[PDB]
Formats: sequence, C-alpha cells, structure tokens
Amino acid sequence: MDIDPYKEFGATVELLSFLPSDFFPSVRDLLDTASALYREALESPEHCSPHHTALRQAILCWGELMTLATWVGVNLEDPASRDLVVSYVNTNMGLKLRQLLWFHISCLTFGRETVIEYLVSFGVWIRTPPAYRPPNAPILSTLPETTVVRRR
Amino acid sequence: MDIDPYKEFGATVELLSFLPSDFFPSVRDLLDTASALYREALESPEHCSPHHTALRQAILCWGELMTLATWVGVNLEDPASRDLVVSYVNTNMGLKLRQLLWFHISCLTFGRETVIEYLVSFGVWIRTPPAYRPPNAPILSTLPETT
Amino acid sequence: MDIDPYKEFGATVELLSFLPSDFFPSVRDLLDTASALYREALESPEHCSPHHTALRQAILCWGELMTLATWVGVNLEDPASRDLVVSYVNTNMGLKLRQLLWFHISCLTFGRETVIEYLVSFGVWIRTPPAYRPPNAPILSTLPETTVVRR
Amino acid sequence: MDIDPYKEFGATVELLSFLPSDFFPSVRDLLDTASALYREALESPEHCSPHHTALRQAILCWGELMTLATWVGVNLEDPASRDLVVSYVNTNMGLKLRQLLWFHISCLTFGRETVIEYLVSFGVWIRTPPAYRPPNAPILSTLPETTVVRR
Repeated sequence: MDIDPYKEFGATVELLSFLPSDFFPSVRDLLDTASALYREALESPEHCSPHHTALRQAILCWGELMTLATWVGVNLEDPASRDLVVSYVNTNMGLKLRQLLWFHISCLTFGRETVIEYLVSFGVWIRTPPAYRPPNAPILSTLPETTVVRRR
Repeated sequence: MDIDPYKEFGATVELLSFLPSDFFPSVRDLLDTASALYREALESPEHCSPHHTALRQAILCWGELMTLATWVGVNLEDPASRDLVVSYVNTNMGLKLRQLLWFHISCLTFGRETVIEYLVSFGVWIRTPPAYRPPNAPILSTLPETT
Repeated sequence: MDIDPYKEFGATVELLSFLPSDFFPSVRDLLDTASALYREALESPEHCSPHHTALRQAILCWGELMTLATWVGVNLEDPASRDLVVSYVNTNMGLKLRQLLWFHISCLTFGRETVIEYLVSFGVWIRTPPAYRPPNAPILSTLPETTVVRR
Repeated sequence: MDIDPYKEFGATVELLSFLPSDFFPSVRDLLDTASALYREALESPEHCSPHHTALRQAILCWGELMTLATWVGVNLEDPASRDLVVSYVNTNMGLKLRQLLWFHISCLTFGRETVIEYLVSFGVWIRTPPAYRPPNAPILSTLPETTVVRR
C-alpha cells in the first residue's frame, strides 16, 4: 500500500520533487506561519478543508519527533550517537516535513490551483540549465511585485 | 499550538484515554486491516472523507518512522545505543500512532458516531469494579446477523 | 481574566509577535507621529474611533512609566539596581508599547484591514528564503503610485 | 501630549479630584468587580463600548506593572532598593490607576451620566464643613438602602 501524500490534493511527489531544499523555510518558520495565520481554524472542532486536516496531522507528526529528539538527549548516554540521530531527525525527516508544511500552508494562502500551476512553471525553470534560463526563480507571493502595501 | 488530533472528529485525547494503552492492536495488525479493506480508497486521487485524509497521513507518518529505524540499524555502530532508539520508536512512538490508526480505521468501518459511543461504553466497562464487571469487554461489530 | 489588547481590533499577540522585535520604530518616533498627525483628535472630547480611545490610554500609560523612570533616578541611589529597572522599562516594557502604538497609529493612517494583511504579508516575506521572495521588504505608504503623467 | 483620560467620557481630572485619594477602593477590589460583572465582555472579540476599550487597556496597564513588581523582586539583588521601588508601583502608580478603574467600572453599571452627577453631588457633600454635612454621603446604587420585595 503505497500512499502519495499529495495525490489526494492534485499534486504528486514527482511534481514537488523539483523544488530544491533551499526553497523551503525552516521547520520553525513554517510552524510560526501556520500558528500566526491558521491556528484558530486549526484548533477549531471542525473540518475546514482537507488542507486543515492534513496540517493538523503533520504538526502533530513533528511534535512526536521533537519528543524523540528531546528523548535521545536525556535517555541516551553515548554522545557520539546522540547527535548523529538528532541530525537525521532535523535534516532528513525535517526536510520531508518542510515540504509538506509548505505545500498546505501555500494551498491555504494562495489556493490549490495556483500552487499546482506554480510547481509546473517552477519545474520548467529548474530543469533549464542555468545558462538558458532567467536568473530569478518564479515567485509565489501575496505581495505586489513592488510590495508597498498602500490601502484597499 | 495544541491541535488535539481527535477534536475535528468529535472525540478528544481524554475520551480516547478511557481505553488502556495495551488495548490497541499492534501497528501491523492495523496496517493490514486498512490494506485489506481501504487500500483502493487510500490510494485513490480523491478526497473520500476526512478519515481517509487522516489515515493517509498516519500511514505515511509510520512509514517514515520505520525508515528511521532502518537507518538507526545501518548507521549506528554502537549496538547498546541502537536498541534504545529502535525500541523507543516501535513502542513509545508506536502507541500514539497505534491509537490514531485504530480510531480512523474503526470510524471508516463502523461509522464515527458508533466509535464515540464505543468509547463511552468501554469506559463504563473499564471503570466498573472487577466483581461487577462483565467478563466480556465491549467490541465493535458489523453484524445484524441476517438469515 | 486574560485580556488580549489586539483582539477587539482583529489581531492577536502572536500576530504582532510574528514580525521581528526590532522591526518596530523607537518609542519616540511613534509618539512624534501621533502628535504630528493625530494630536487634535487625541485631545478632543470626541471618542472618534476605538483606535483613538486605545491610543490615548497607551500614551498615558507610557507617561506613567516615564514618571517612574524619572522617579527611580532621583529616589533610588544604588546605581546597579537603577540600571536594571530603568533599562527594563525602556526595553522590555517599551517593546510591548512600541507594538501597541505602531498598531493603532498604522490603523488610523492606513486602515485596519490593511495593517492586518500587512502583518501577515511582511511576516511570511521575512521567513521566505531570499532568492524565492521579492527583493524589497514590504512597506506601508499612503502616497499613490505614478499617478500623474506616468499613468 | 497633555491627554486627559476622562475628557472623551465627559469628565476631567479635576472633576474626579473632588473624590479624595482614599475614596477609591483597592486595585484588587476593582479587578474583582470587573471580573465578576464584565469579564465576558472584556474578553469578547468585539468593541462593546468605549468604557470596555478603556478598561481593557487599563487592566493590561496593571498587568504590566505586576510583571514589573515581580521582575524587580527576582532581578534586583539590593533589598534596600527593591523594596523601595515596588512600594512606588503598588501605592503611587496604583492610585492613578484605581481612580481610572473605578470610573469605567462605575460607568458600565449605573451609566455614565449618573457617575458624573454623582461626582458633582459628592463634591457638594465633601466641601460642606463637617458641622453642616449630613451623616450619609451620596452613593451609587440601583436600589434604595431598604427594598421591600414579597419573594
């Protein structure tokens, strides 16, 4: 039974596989973003959308790894293996979560069709050799390109 | 932020704590149950319901922990350290997952309102003193038993 | 009781903690802006807007902490104990004031719905990797863009 | 910046200066009256009235001085200084605040127009020399000091 976490949502793991690891915010930046934006919907006793249902499971998935990370510190006396496993939880298992947090926080912010269409145009850009492509990657942002929020 | 896992489904951590920790079927007995009944819906490119969405996440949460335990076997040359890590994952981290699989596999099979009532009714049984407690714990059943 | 100063205005304490602590201008820059713009309305018998009511209380709250810090200098001799309380008022308690002045002076100026989407947009901007975000930091302005003869 | 807290509510600082300093109940008694009657509206996600907006700011002003009162105790190593500045925060800074808490808690019950004409009437009473002054001062109440009811 091979489950594709994004296939339910119209994306694919191959489609998100082109985004470099530098693309994603840190796992703390994404938890702050979900907390400061969606937490009233995430803590509510409702299903708002499937992106909410999926973030709730992902945020708890990470909290149980952060229990493991703080566990191997107190309950493991070998210092060489304490920091070797914590490196794996933060760098490896964190990279797969950052990808998953980024996807649902973006589909709530920008809409799901916009994020999927952005991952196509970003893949076109990232597959182009650096000489033949524009130097700036495509941007996904709520800000105007000039920023300068103004009013209305 | 708190995010009680069960709250959007009508339960709470305090309501699933009526069940003892050793009540739950081993993770592999749960994965083979979902694989038997639900595999085609769990792998479909659709939103079937929120319980499907929450199983898909839980099953992937587990597969990434078994990757962790496969990694701890290869990459840790201390056998005295590797046991406490691999055992903590299969036991301590399995329990909180083993509760969450049991909940959604049972709400897909038996319905969600039946599983909430099962938790209340199992709490009445587990709270009864051992003298007056019936010998047979409550159990979820699909049988009207038609003839 | 637990009261959130921002909650009646559509914001929370974490939504203003979602921006860096050094984003907010100094207390004196914010008190100058209130007088250079909103003085007459803050001195009036009218209620005007709830941002005025909330901002009057904040300006007066800070006037009492400056009476305190002036009091401590005169009436508290021990210098190491004075530097702890004077710096605590100006920094730790000043940070919570800076956020509260900044929020109401900006909602009176730019609108409340604008400042709330600015806090969300500026905080997501700063957590994005630099290559993947617009190069310029967001900013609030009332000056219309390229209005005459450019558009 | 010369802001008057009460001017938007129809009073002044010298209209509340009719009431002696020791008239006002302790901050604890005033925070229990706001917590008893008004707590659900003070924590509400809405603007109930200007008196709510003013209490919300004032209850938060006191919460920050009780963090200062706690921080001084822990973070100052001189017992001569720590006990001197905490006395200022409780006594000196609490007087102006419990005068402010009294006014808004007294306006939410009884109404605002009643609390103003209570201040005028209590001044007429407190200015009267003690020989000609009646024994029973004015009082804010919704019911007589004796109320006959059948049940």
